[PDB]
Amino acid sequence: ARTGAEYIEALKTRPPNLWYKGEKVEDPTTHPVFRGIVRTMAALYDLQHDPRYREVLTYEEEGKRHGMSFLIPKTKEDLKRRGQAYKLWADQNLGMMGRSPDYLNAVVMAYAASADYFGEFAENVRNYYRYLRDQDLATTHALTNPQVNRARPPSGQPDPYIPVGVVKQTEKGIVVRGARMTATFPLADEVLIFPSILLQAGSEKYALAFALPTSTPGLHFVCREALVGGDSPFDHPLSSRVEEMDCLVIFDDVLVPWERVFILGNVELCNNAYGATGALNHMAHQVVALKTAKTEAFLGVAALMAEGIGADVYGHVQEKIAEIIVYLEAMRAFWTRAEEEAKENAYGLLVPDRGALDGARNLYPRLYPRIREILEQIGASGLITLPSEKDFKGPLGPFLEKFLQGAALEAKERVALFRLAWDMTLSGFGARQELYERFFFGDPVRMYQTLYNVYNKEPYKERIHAFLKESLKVFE
Amino acid sequence: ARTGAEYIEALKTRPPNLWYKGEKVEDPTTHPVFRGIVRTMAALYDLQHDPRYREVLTYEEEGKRHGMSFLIPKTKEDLKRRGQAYKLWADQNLGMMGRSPDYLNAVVMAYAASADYFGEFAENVRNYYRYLRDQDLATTHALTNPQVNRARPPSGQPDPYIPVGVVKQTEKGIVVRGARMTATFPLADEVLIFPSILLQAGSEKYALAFALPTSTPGLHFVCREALVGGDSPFDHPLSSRVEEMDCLVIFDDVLVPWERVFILGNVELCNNAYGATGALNHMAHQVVALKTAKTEAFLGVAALMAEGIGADVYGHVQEKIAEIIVYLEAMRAFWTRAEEEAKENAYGLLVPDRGALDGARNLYPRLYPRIREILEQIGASGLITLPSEKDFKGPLGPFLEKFLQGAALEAKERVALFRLAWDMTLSGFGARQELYERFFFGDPVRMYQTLYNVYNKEPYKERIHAFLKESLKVFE
Amino acid sequence: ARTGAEYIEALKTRPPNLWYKGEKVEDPTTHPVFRGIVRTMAALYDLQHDPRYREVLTYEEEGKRHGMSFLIPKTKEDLKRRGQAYKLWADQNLGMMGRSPDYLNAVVMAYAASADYFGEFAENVRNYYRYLRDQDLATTHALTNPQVNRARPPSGQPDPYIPVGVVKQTEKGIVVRGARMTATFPLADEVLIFPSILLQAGSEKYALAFALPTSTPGLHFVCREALVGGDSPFDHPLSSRVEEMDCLVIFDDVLVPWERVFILGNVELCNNAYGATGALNHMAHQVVALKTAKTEAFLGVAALMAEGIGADVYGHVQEKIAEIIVYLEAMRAFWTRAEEEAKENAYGLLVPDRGALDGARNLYPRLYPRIREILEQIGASGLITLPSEKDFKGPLGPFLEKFLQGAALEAKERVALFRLAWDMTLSGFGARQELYERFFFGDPVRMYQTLYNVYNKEPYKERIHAFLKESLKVFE
Amino acid sequence: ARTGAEYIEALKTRPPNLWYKGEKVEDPTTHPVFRGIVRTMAALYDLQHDPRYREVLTYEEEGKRHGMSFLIPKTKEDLKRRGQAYKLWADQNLGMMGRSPDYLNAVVMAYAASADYFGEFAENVRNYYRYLRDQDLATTHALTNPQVNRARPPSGQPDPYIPVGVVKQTEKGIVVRGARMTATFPLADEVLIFPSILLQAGSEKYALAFALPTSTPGLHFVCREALVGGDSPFDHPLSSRVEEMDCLVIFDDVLVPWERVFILGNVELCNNAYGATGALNHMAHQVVALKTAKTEAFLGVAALMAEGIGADVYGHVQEKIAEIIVYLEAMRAFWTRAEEEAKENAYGLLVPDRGALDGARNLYPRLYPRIREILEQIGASGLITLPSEKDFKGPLGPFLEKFLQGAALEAKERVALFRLAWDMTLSGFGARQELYERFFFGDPVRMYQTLYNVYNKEPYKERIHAFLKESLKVFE
Ligand SMILES: Cc1cc2nc3c(=O)[nH]c(=O)nc-3n(C[C@H](O)[C@H](O)[C@H](O)COP(=O)(O)OP(=O)(O)OC[C@@H]3O[C@@H](n4cnc5c(N)ncnc54)[C@H](O)[C@@H]3O)c2cc1C
Ligand SMILES: Cc1cc2nc3c(=O)[nH]c(=O)nc-3n(C[C@H](O)[C@H](O)[C@H](O)COP(=O)(O)OP(=O)(O)OC[C@@H]3O[C@@H](n4cnc5c(N)ncnc54)[C@H](O)[C@@H]3O)c2cc1C
Repeated sequence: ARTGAEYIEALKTRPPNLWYKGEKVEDPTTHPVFRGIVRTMAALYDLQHDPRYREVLTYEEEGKRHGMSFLIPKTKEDLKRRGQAYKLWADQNLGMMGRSPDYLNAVVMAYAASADYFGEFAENVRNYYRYLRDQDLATTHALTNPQVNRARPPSGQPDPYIPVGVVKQTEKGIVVRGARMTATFPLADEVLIFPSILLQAGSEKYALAFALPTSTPGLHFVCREALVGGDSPFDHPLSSRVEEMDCLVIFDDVLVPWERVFILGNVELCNNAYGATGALNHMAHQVVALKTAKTEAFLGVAALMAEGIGADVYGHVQEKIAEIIVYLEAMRAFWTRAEEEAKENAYGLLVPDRGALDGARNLYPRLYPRIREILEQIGASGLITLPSEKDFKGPLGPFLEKFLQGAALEAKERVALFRLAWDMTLSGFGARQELYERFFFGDPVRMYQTLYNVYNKEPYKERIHAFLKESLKVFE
Repeated sequence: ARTGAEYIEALKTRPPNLWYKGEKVEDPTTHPVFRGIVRTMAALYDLQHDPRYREVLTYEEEGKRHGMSFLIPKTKEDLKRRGQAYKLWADQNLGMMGRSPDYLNAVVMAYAASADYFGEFAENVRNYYRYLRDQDLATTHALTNPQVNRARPPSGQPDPYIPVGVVKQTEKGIVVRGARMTATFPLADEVLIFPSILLQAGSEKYALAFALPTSTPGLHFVCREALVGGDSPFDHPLSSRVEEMDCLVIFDDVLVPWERVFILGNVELCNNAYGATGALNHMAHQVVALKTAKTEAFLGVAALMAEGIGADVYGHVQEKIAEIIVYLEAMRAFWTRAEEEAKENAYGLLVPDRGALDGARNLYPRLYPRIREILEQIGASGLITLPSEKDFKGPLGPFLEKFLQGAALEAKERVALFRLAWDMTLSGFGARQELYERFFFGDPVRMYQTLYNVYNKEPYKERIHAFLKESLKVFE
Repeated sequence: ARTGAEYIEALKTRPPNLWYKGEKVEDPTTHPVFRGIVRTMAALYDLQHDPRYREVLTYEEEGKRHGMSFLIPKTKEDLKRRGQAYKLWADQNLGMMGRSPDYLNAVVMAYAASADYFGEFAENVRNYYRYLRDQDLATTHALTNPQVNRARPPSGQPDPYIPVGVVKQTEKGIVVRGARMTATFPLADEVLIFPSILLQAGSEKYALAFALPTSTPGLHFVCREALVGGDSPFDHPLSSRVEEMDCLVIFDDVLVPWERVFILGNVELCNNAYGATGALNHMAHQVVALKTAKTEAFLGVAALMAEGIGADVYGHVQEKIAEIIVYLEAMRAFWTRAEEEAKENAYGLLVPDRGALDGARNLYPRLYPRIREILEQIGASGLITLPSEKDFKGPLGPFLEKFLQGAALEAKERVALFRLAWDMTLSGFGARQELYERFFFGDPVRMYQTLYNVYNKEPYKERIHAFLKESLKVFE
Repeated sequence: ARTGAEYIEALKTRPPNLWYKGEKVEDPTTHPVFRGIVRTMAALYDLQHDPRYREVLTYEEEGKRHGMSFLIPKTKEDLKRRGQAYKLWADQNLGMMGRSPDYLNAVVMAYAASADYFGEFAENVRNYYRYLRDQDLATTHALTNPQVNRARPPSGQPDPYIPVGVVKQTEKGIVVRGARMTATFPLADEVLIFPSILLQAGSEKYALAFALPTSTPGLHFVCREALVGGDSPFDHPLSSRVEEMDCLVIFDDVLVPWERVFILGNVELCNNAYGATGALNHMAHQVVALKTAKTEAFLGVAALMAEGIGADVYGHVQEKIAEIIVYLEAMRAFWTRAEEEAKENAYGLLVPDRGALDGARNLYPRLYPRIREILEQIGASGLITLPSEKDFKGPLGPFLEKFLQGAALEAKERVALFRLAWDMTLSGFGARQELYERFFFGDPVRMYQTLYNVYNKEPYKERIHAFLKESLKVFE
């Protein structure tokens, strides 16, 4: 298990090939745009060594101690342990960090347990898993193709190499060219180029699955406009520390060593990789715990805002808070059933129930925009009446302590709270979180179509056919 | 455990004091408006003796066999058993029967287990429970006051005796006068006059809880417009058999024997009766199983309609069906967590988790109108293109078999299916189900306000206060 | 202009070929299922002769007086006159009659004014218009194909003649075979078999437009389950008089005289018929006036229910009523702009603005379900606490007058009001109205796709391109 | 009519008492946070002198030329002229500037026309109007009290002088102390301290209406966190120029000259000021034109995004764009009816219809969040894949031109478009716009309650009572 210091030194020594506003980022650990999130990830690693949480965040195996997200669960009790680790980490950042490495460790863990799925590349998968686990490395991933012409398949874009495709194969590995649309949290040692959108037949050239060090020659991470509001924790409680960053990933004829290839030219293997291995189940397990943590944060802020300005006496405000409570319980329920109904898949890997997890990941994207709206409706103008800590420390401070106090709440505490509520909803950082919740697991339109097609609807149709027998009997 | 024949004979011998369109109903077992639901309840009782289900629907105790809804659960396994019985009964009628007796047996069972709550009337409660259980009697209940002037409390209506109040107390019992707004499924042996809406202080005269035989002199059940469409199972698949009926309950100076009094003149005892005894938890447990069954029925019909007319090839139709699947899984999740997180209350009675059940009963009333809308959007004009079995048996039958066939679906089967979908949504029977789901457990406005006030919001507020410490530290 | 007596005698003398539950309807003017709506239509015709409304409902021309819906408008003032007639008729039935003949007269009027559109069949159209106008006949229409396999076009159904197609052409006319899915209000003298869903190319055999007397040999109207609750105006205020009925229309090798053919074998002419002639504009004009009347009815009932039970003192109830007011004003606005922005089409016919009307007909289907929901949320249990006038006239009458009174509202008036609210929302009649509003003008999915494709989006895209010039200038 | 240069010189010479992060802003025309919006307002003033728009934006009167927003309309034609000026100005900034001065000029214009309303202060009002008009000054306003304890009235806060109240009256004027919660666009010469939230009786001390130069001693504007993303028009197309800023307004014993007092100690006069004068009608007229412009901007961007990435071929995307079209038409309809149904008020001032305007201002706050959501659903990940113009100008430029091109759309144009869509929805600037639309005209909860209480619901209730006469007749 890594310490924060080890993670920081690794990024400083071998930084990912990041670019920000036309310039290469030489040291993300000190760069104004990245130092905050780096410090945050470091804190997650340090927590693994805190006496109070060591048993929750790590497990011992043959003299070594590994992060819980690497544990291949054999019992429901093991699943619960993984869930508690997901939750503890999520709580540290109010569920605002959506791409912490444990999400991808769940994927790799499942891939390894179900390694036979990958055939000749099975050992590569098992070895890669052990590598990430032993070194406790941080990962990032990019699964979607560039949004160019969505009316056409990967092979029908303006260029054959817009999506990541194989240029050639050599004795050392494969050379790839193209790009992936989005990679969140590029402050990692490794990047996973795994499957994502159901590949249409005839996409062999793009049917790939591999992993590479983020410093690989030819690999570039082009970062989008930064959303770090500033470094003041008072003024920017969340964006100053949890801005994970999103980036376009470019592959300029990058060489991928054979040992890092997991899938090559197999459309079907790519399309069923997450489902067959159980990676989908485990990554969705991290997600449900994460969204439960996120909803708990919104509930706390909503309750404090309402109490703070005396709006809690109004029935409709109480109802809005109760709505968040209902959603919180819904997510807790999905989480509980996902673990309780867990069963082993074809490779003997225990996986949390897909019915419950598909429910959770397809419902939350609909609930989040409403939870966000609720905070807006409760806070109203208080959400934009945001003087800075500098204003409180300035000449008008005394006036602000009088006009911005709440009901039995001092002004500084009030503004600190509303600055947080604002950062969770209306700052560039907060607003991005909404788009993220709507799309990170996929496009709802296609996710729902996928659920329709994979779900076993037969039992229900059969019960209706049985019920209708009495109807058709009138013709006998 | 009662047989259907015993239930039918009991109603025939001592029928409830029902009134329909100005006339007394002498025999509900043969009356056109009630014979259907009576036959349906009888079938539920008969199922308890079917070899295939006897172990699911009943339990043995000291030489006797009782209905599962009377079982005082001591373990989570016992809770699961109660849940399976709720579900099996619910499935028989596609979750369309909302007031089957097991819902109220759950209430009485909890009242009995937590009998100490009722003080001097504790033995009355325990004895009443044993009575209902031993005779396996059917019950109905009326908890709300007449909707007259909602701007005023029970003691501020046009008359002091509009709501049910105590006129006087004698050596034999109490005399009550007034009325209860609604009682669903009056085809029962007993009626429960228990608490409902939080009684405002100073309502001692109305703070009552008692039970009476439905044939009690002075007791009247005034039934509303019947929604039985007809007796043909083809033409009216549901209304011909599951029309439970709703009625206003009048008390014309009715005498309530002391042995049937459970609460008298105690406002606080009335207000906390369901929560303290665990009746709320257990009755909500029956509800979540019931709504899961109901959602399964809608899923089956939606899938069959879409497949039947070839609408399933359209993405948005698949998405609508997937939405029902998400809601189905949400209800299953609440059900699972309610049982898994169960704990004993103050009286030692194991009760399903209130967090999960409050989530389920406050979310479903919002989901149901949408599930209903989905069926409407899928079926479109097919939902009103409803010829009768008589049309198929008539001269134009051959034409109908050609014009109303579906995709690989014969016309008679198609119409039988759409007649069912229509009866579940647009017939008077179907539309009532929507209003029922929106309000049976209470007014959402007040249910949400109640949830806000009872829920422990402190842990979440505390986590936010802890997170904000760093914000306030900038002033040190 | 026809009188009610003339309409009644016409239906009695030459009744439409209606079928109800396997039997031919010999006299719809006395049949229990149809006499109510017949009486209602008759009343609309009689209103044309009422001194108070003669100037609003009719116009004089060359010694004759015709119904306003036949007026070919030459000025905006004329458009306003047509609108006032639509509104006055709509108000008589609280906007619950959706297929009153003036809707189709608007279509025929536009077809006639733009008769050149039909080429060689132009005179047939002009003559047919004069016929309907002079005799002031009632019409019904059926535009959609049988819902069999929606995954395939009209020519790809289980049989080539499921949709109405031409079997052969003779010296006397064309012989057609097939069926139309739905025709509402079949209590008419004539049936219009006009285009509806955009016909896919290669559907020449189905590209038809003609009209026939409803008594034509081989023509059959198969009625669906009746929704007439009863004849008591107290018990069934709306269904006893406004149940228009829906039916499947069968064509058993029906002969269509050449003089009644308006379009034959021309796919493109069918697809653009409503838009090019202005029929779409005028029929949508009747619709916006109708929905304004309907919303006014719901506003009145909602306000009376809330006031009646004292629920109007609650803020959220006031907000719900205000929501209906907002929707009412939205419809009034669309109506006003539709008339004020009217311009002449390619044939010189003044047509109300399509932008405003497309807005109204695509927005109301979304607003209506909410308006209906609002009534449900306001009335709650009062909507199913529906004793009959027979109960008030019976032994328990005195009790009902006490328990069902409202706030300063007598019991009989209260129940009459709630019986109406119920009939507008939850009776079979009321629930059907919801499905009707969602689909009568077409499937929202396709209506919205149609709006996207016909709307001129260029001005807005051009303004954005102009705004972005400054953005691209940074590269100069 | 002012020129941009004159406005800039005025702010430079006598700047408003603005504060940003603890420091006084000495020159808002050059300050990084304010120079953008100042330049934008200046451009609006300069447009008044453009030959192409002079006739639209100004009118001549007795040798002078004034801004159209000052025109006291005498005819509907005059109302139309005011509307066209509102629209032309709104279009310049895509409807993103919500507090341009013409909104408040409408208020002052109405106050002046209805000056008799103010009694002894009538001449002050008339004179103030002429002052603003003649000098064509810019105004800002603050109408709400500090959000401290919303459970109590203005006189029940932690201090009597939290809200703005009169300390004393002297021969020179009144001295006020307290604060107003929010003032948007403080880059003005004058600030209007007018009424807002219905004052509870007994608030005489707070019942005020006056205006002051923004440089008045003791007056302070405390600005919130700035949302200007940067100065690059490519990177921040909107926030670089339309960030109006919001601020808390402090009154440290400010002296208000008697000539600038319009209402003093009159609760009722304050509560009915906007309605009685017609200010509400005219300010809402500017708003409907503004929101129409805003919706046109969103329609253009949505259409361009969809076309740009080839998403327009998908039905659901077309439907989403059509939804925006429906909302656009709804706003156009409200605007048209507001002008067409205009009538003179009690003071002879022609005012646009309140029914239509109340519909528009209570509906748009519900429509805007959906319009914003639609852009999010169309753009998806493209909304956060935002490289900078600096990235295009850097080493990776060539790669970006390949991977970020769209369907027949070059990469630079594509990113410029998505940067705009992002700035309109997800940047701090964009997200604030959502909160602004939800609340600028007031709290929807109270706005809807206000509409319920002011609307004449009698005609509709009367029509229902008339319809129910037939129901009650069954008892005769
Ligand atoms: C904040 C954020 C963070 C993210 N983080 C990551 C990450 O860390 N790693 C990663 O791999 N991905 C990440 N993503 C990408 C995310 O998974 C995608 O946005 C999502 O899968 C949708 O794909 P898209 O963005 O290409 O949508 P697009 O399809 O490009 O968007 C336009 C679409 O048009 C419609 N459409 C397009 N094609 C079809 C079709 N075939 N059928 C029907 N409708 C269609 C869709 O409804 C949608 O409106 C992130 C996204 C966001 C917004
Ligand atoms: C089909 C159906 C079946 C039912 N079956 C049963 C049954 O079997 N047994 C039984 O006991 N009950 C039954 N009920 C009654 C049901 O529990 C009630 O409808 C529900 O509790 C709401 O009470 P109400 O109907 O009196 O609502 P009301 O309050 O009478 O309705 C008007 C209300 O105005 C508002 N309002 C009123 N008072 C307040 C307030 N104090 N604060 C805020 N808002 C307020 C509410 O939002 C609602 O709009 C049934 C109801 C229905 C519709």
